[PDB]
Amino acid sequence: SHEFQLATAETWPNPWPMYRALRDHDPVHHVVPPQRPEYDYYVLSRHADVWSAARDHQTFSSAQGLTVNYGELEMIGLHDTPPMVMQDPPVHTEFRKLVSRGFTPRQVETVEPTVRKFVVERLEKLRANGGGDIVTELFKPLPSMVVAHYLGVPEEDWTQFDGWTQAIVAANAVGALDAVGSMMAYFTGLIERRRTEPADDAISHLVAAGVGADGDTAGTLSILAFTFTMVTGGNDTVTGMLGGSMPLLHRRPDQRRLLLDDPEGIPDAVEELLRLTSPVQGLARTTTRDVTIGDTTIPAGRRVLLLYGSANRDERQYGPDAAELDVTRCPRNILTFSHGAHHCLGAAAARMQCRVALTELLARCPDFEVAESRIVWSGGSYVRRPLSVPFRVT
Amino acid sequence: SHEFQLATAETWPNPWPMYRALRDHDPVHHVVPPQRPEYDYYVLSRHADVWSAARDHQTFSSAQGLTVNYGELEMIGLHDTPPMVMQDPPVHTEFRKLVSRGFTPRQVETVEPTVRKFVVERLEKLRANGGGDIVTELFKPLPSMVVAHYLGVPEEDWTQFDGWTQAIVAANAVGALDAVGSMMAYFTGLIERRRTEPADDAISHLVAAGVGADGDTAGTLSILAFTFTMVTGGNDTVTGMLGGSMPLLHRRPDQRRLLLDDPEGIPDAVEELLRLTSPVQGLARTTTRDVTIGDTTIPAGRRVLLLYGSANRDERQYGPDAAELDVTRCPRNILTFSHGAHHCLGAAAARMQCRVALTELLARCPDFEVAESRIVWSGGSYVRRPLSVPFRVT
Ligand code: HEM
Ligand code: HEM
Repeated sequence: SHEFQLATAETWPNPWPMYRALRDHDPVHHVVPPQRPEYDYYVLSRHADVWSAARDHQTFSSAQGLTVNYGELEMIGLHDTPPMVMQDPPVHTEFRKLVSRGFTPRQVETVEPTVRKFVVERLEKLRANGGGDIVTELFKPLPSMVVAHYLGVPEEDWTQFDGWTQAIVAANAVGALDAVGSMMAYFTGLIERRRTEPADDAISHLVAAGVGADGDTAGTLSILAFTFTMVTGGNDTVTGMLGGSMPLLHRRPDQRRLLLDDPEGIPDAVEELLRLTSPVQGLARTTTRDVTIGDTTIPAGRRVLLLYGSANRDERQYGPDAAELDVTRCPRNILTFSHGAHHCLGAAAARMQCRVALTELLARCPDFEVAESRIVWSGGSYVRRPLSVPFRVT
Repeated sequence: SHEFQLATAETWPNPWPMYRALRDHDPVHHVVPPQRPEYDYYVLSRHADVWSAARDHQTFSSAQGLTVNYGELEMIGLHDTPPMVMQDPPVHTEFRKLVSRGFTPRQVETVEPTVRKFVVERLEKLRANGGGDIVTELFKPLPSMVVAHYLGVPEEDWTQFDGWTQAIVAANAVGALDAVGSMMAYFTGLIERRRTEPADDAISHLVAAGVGADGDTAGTLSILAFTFTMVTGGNDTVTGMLGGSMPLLHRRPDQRRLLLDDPEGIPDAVEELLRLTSPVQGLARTTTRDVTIGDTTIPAGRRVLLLYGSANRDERQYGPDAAELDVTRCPRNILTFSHGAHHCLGAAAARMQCRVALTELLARCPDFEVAESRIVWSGGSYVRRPLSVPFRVT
């Protein structure tokens, strides 16, 4: 189909033709669901429009939620302590300033050796076995460890924390009461501990800055909400980047050759893989005013889907070859991590995971096979990530 | 309709004819959903069968959930720390023994004066106004205060705790992430405090008995799960009892007269109101073996709905007048609180709330009007409770 529809597990394999039809024939596309026309919304598919809209938080607000479902906030129960990703400036600004103290080059650097050691252990296990499911074995557990690091979870607690993570990621994707309860409970204790034993992580930084101090329960709640944002934001996305890169690399031995011969080209290659996988394929905003983009006026009060995945594939920005892998492309202004106020805090951490995984795949498992038709994609309309990528090595 | 269907807001007004058709023509009724026949289940509608099945936890297990939906436990996320209501003996037995220490006559007696003071304040406010919505004003907030008492929540925290309660009750009925997180967070702190400042409540008793002691995180989790059981079990049910009693009393001035002339008959009247309102109208079990009841064999591995609401209206147990209010009936072996291992821990607390509310309604607002067709019932197929009961007083 070339007709717009929110993605499902069955339609994630190849949304690209549908994106191209939108970019070419209806860049400001009005969706009116036949069964509930009251839930109409708009879709932005071009790079220029998505880039500008992401930046313009004034006009395009995050404060009513990030899906095209108008009942979202009440449906999930996120009105009273909205996560930072559903806050507009100025509310968003102070908390983002404080938490950013846990997202410096230091925090990416300190976990890199742990990432590499884990990637190596799992890839060697897969190699010895002639392959296996690289998602369950590596691409799923890896990002959970990195989120744990950023939350200052002691290494000894990583296995327990991963249990909760996986339940929440599954429930969030498209149902995790024990996990959401156990986690919010665990973090209550960790926050308390960080009052007297602060480290360099984001939770320690929030506590040290006085968030939740002197009976400010709302502050403590904001820290807890941040842990949920981290778990829901830093896991399935990374798995989508890592798993989604596999067929792209497999089908382009010329591109693998470039990186085998020049491993120093791997950071640039990571940008290209991020552009093409765009794990967050789209997120919504709500218009605060009527806004005209080209020949269409979007009314105030409607949801607008920013199709990062299409923006990243826009021939107007990247050329007629936008749909193809070119590891030397050095794409700029990618929308994989959005743009503006909410630009992904974990961008450096995601880039580091991609770099280490790609480096070790080429070094340890260079003769590998992926069957694209055997990939199983997760349900859910916003994030594109595989549940399984069968993987064979010789 | 007289054809079996799970109840909705629209069908809660009058399920009784449908129950009677089941009792008379298909007491062991096989439901095969046309759209998903793989989700077939059975319904028990007679008192004798429901009484025996509730008692026989061996044959009729709670461990797979309490609804007729086979995916229930994973859908809600309650596998890893199953609540006590979804535990079978022997697992269920120790925890129930420990927590029962917080459900003695002492705990009902200590909160009664607070209940009465609140009922009085709200009824006087309604009287002064010539009526209003007795659900929002009284029948909703009251049971939340009583659950707070049983959880050892300090009175100063009751307003905050009610906020979370209402979100969870709405989400549980048929979506409360901030509430479920804030509550599980709050209780983590309260449990910690009870380690050194124990009171006579159920949480204090669990902590004093060593549940969660010495790094036993699973124990602490069980206490947290119990708070959720309490919030989901002790609120909408009581509101259903109180609100559901209103039309029954209104339409029977002879029955009100009996209690105006003999207020000492009110405890017995409460049993009759519990029988007719049966707020938990049904809950499911799973068969562990093939079981024959009359001419029908229920296979092992299927859900069986125990229709407490029909059992309570069974002419075979209560007589041809089973459908009618008789405050002097003194019904015995009611199934309002089930029967056997899981018999409602809050039965005494529910009975006390009914008694106080009924006593004060007759004393303060005896000339009152309820329009049954104006009552709005909550969605959800298991608990029958109004969201609104318009109420007028002269
Ligand atoms: C390839 C992997 C990732 C992708 C594609 C991705 C994508 C995004 C996007 C698109 C946003 C902005 C959302 C919007 O437009 O409304 C965002 C925000 C965010 N991301 Fe990521 N993310 C990734 C990995 C991570 C990781 C690993 C972490 C944590 C270590 C993380 C933490 C966050 C946080 C905390 C925000 C909220 C920032 C704010 O609202 O100010 N992300 N991410
Ligand atoms: C009219 C009001 C109430 C009704 C109709 C009701 C009904 C029930 C029923 C039918 C069960 C057994 C569930 C099953 O068959 O699987 C139960 C269990 C339970 N109820 Fe209630 N309940 C009411 C009020 C309360 C209150 C006020 C509290 C707390 C103060 C409470 C706490 C509990 C608990 C903790 C259990 C679990 C017992 C166990 O599984 O061992 N209930 N209730």
